[PDB]
Amino acid sequence: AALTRDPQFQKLQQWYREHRSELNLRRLFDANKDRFNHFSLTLNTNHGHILVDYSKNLVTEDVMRMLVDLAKSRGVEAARERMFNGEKINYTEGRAVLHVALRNRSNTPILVDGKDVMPEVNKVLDKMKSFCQRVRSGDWKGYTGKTITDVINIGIGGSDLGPLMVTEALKPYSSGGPRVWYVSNIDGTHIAKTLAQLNPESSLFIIASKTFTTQETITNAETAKEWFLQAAKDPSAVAKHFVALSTNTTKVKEFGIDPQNMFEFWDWVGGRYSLWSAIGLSIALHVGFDNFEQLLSGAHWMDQHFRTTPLEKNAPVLLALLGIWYINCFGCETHAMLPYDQYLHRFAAYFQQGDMESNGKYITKSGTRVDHQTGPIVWGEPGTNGQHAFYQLIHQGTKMIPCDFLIPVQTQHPIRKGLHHKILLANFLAQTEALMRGKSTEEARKELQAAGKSPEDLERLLPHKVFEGNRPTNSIVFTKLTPFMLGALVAMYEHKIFVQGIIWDINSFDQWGVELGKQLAKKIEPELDGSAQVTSHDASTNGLINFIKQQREARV
Amino acid sequence: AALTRDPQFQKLQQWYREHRSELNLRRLFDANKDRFNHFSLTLNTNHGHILVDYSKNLVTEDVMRMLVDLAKSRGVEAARERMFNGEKINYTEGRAVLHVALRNRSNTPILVDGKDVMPEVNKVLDKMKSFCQRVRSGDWKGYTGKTITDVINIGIGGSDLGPLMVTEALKPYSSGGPRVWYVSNIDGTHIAKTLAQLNPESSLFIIASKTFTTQETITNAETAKEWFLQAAKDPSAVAKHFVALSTNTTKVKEFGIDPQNMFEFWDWVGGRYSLWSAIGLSIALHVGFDNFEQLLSGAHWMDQHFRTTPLEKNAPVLLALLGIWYINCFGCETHAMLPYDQYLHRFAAYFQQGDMESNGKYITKSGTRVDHQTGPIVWGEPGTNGQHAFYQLIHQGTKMIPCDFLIPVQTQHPIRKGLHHKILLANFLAQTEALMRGKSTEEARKELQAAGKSPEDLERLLPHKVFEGNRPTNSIVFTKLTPFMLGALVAMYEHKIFVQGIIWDINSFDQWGVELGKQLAKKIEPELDGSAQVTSHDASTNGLINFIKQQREAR
Ligand SMILES: C/C(=C/C(=O)O)C(=O)O
Ligand SMILES: C/C(=C/C(=O)O)C(=O)O
Repeated sequence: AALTRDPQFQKLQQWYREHRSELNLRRLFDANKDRFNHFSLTLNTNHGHILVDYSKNLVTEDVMRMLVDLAKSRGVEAARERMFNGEKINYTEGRAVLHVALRNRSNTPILVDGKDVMPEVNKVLDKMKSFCQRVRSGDWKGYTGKTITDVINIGIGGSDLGPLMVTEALKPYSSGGPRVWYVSNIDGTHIAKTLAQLNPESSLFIIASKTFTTQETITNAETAKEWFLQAAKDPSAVAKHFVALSTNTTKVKEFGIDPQNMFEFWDWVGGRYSLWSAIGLSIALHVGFDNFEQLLSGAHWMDQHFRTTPLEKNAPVLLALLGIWYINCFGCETHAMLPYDQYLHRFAAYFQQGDMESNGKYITKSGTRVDHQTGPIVWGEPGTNGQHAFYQLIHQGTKMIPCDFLIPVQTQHPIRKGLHHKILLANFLAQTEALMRGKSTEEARKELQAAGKSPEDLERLLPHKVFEGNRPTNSIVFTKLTPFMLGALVAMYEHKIFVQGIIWDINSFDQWGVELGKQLAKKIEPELDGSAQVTSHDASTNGLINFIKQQREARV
Repeated sequence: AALTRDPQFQKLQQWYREHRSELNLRRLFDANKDRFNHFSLTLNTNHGHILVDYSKNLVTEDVMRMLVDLAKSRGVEAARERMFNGEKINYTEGRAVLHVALRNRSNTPILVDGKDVMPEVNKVLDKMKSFCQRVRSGDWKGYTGKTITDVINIGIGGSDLGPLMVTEALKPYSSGGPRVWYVSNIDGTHIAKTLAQLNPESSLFIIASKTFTTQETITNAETAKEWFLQAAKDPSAVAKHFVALSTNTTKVKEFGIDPQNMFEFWDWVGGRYSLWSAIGLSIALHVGFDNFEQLLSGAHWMDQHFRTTPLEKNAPVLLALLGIWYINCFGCETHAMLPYDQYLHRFAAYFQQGDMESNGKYITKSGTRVDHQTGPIVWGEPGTNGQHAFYQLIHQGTKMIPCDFLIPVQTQHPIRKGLHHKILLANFLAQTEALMRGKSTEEARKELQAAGKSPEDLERLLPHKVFEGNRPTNSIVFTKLTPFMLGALVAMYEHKIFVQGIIWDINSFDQWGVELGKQLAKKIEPELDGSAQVTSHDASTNGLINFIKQQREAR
């Protein structure tokens, strides 16, 4: 593959093999009291600062130099320009990749097929703004003359995870907005338990799907429309309670949605990069279009940072390169994202798609099979909860796990004169300090003796109380989790993912891996009808189906 | 380490190095149409069936025999009996391990220090039953005479994840129960946004903590109590709105809760094994004590299955051994848990603690450092959602990821004459089939030809459409997700975790790895007050603190 043949990558791998056992964080910090200043970036967005402290990583100045040289050798800057200039860098599908245009507040022209896309981008934004003002003010009325109290987004994957994550993260900014609900699973309990809590007269359904053919979403949509029409009866009332977010006007029309109720986006908006488009309507209804615009503006700021900053001081580039170091030299399978913020509780789940569906790939641009690792498994839970669930393994298991710890300095809820947030910050700081420093046999022994342990209780317990440490982390600290700041943070990780894919020579913007499961499900669906045994598959699929048919009738 | 020296383990590794390439699922199924029968288990619990289909794994009959021989050599059965008989198998803390006693419906004596624990277990269970009856019926009144409409569990980790996951999973059984809320994070957002939706006069707070000293929980509990007393003003009203679930009577009383309002458990109940104890009180309040007893009864059924079934057909043993194979021979770092059930959306998060905190260890019983892998990173999201988020990487990334796919045959919400559940079942089946079979270059070339692609376009796209497959899965199908069935399934995984830990020679039941972070946070807390710069830690900790202090005033 490209990367394995690259001379700067080989230089990196060789340095790693020779100097690996020289990378100990305790000794690195004891030896260089300027390590924080040299291995961190402080960004002023003018709407909050962002400190990206990457100094608790297993790197030296030489390692960072070699990584930046790898980015240059792999052509990261030229690929970036291709994206921003509207070239068809999604080469398997022959499409541009222009989520950056969706938030291009500067309205600099971006040409696709020789045509500036920004007028169309701004036309839809204007339509979203109008619609949100009317719904939130109460001017948009239901079929019995009532204001909308509940907005229900029906969509899955990229049509769900983004808006859900953002409305959870920005819940303090939703005063005066309708309640927002997210229905995504085809599993009928999802729509069933939602609809049981809603009044058809004051519920607005948003049907979100790029192609508008996804079975889960269309089936949920028909179930909601049947439920609505059982109450309203009048088919003309659907135009007051159903809108669609999509690129497929025909399928939206055939589903029965008023064409004036379609909020359009384009084929160069990837689903996992789509919350910035019409797909974000549920965000703008919930927290208002002004806050949605702030969210776009934060992403736009980080877009310009990525575009204008020399690589050695460029935040998404450095984050991407530290990942390459741990993925392709240290061999770490996973990457944990640990926001110390309850409002960010769906942030890790969002970048499970954003990261893993982008870079969970194995074919390069030349059609060649990679001979190296690509994207990691992303996971995580908010702090401090994770400390009492799985940090045991991070501290004392047998896995190397690069971790990003994130926290806002200022809380949305400064209760008890800031006591809760002070403890939260103390734990945020302590855990990365603990992961780095550990605790030696000698230090553990002195503690046990001071505690009063007998020589026999001490010797039995001692080895279990040792922390080997040397476990690397990023600490990402920002002034406050505002709409703007969330936009900048999400964009920062979007460009991290971009840079890694360019280095790996893969396509971060296609997803051919979802097709096989969809084909096979289409063939099994009809076979579940009737009680006849199935013999048309492998023995396991047959046996599972036939067990399902046996127990479908059992009375528990 | 014990495992590395084990002759059966070394035999496993040798076979792996020599016959790895024989393990292709497409060929194995084509060569043995009885593969499903040979590598699956059916369990009749009398309250539903459980099909544990492990045939889509990279195993042969020889591999399973070698794996079962490993469990024999490592003494799994003798360790099991030590657990069930009340011996102090949590050897670093000198404690028994008796979550199986909490659900011992047979009331067979289980002795700790020569004294039966079941009379006390059943005394607490009886107290839980009476309390749930009084709260749920409205006979227990708040300080202004209203019935309780909201129960708020305040706790973290083991005192949070289990009860939350079970009340989410059993929501259909909660008619007639109060709403339940879970406050766990110290982050003031969590308690603040909960309290804003509640009325002190009809809210019952459950302060859940084994030691009753966990800082997040005691801080949250004091904040809730201050909020409550701002409305009630009368300290005597606390006795009507605050109860404690704990082992520490002294600290519960110092917090100001009536001893009569304390539901006790015992030191041999691990936090991540504690939903079966008084810690489960919010479950019983929400779905009723009868449904809580069914939950316990299902775990009890699985306990007996684990105890009496030969290893070669013993569900948790087989799941454990399969994981050993992927962890210690193939080197897989993670284990994905994928319930095709929206009600189970917190199931994977629960076993993040249950698995990772139990087996995320590196010191053996003999005090020696392991020289092999131990517990995996557990993760997952409900299907079908995950298909549209990260399955791309499972199908076409560069990682080998063992997955457990779970689903109930019968849905709690058979809307549209079962259409939604039919589609869900079809995806559940299709995804493991796709993971196993993949799609070859020739198979994908044919699809592209039929799609009308130019020869140039076809050749460009073809390798991107290939699925290498041979990706193993477990499929766990059960009749219906009832309280009983949930208990059986959770107990199954508890015993899987037990077996793996014994094989690794680690202590599944301590958690010394949480102490360091607690110590260092205690040191940092008072340094955060004031605008004075901190320079007493490493340069990063100092720089982070000083940035926090700088940005604390920014507007
Ligand atoms: C998951 C999904 C895919 C697509 O339509 O492209 C959707 O938005 O429905
Ligand atoms: C996480 C925890 C630990 C303990 O109290 O032992 C708790 O239940 O509060």
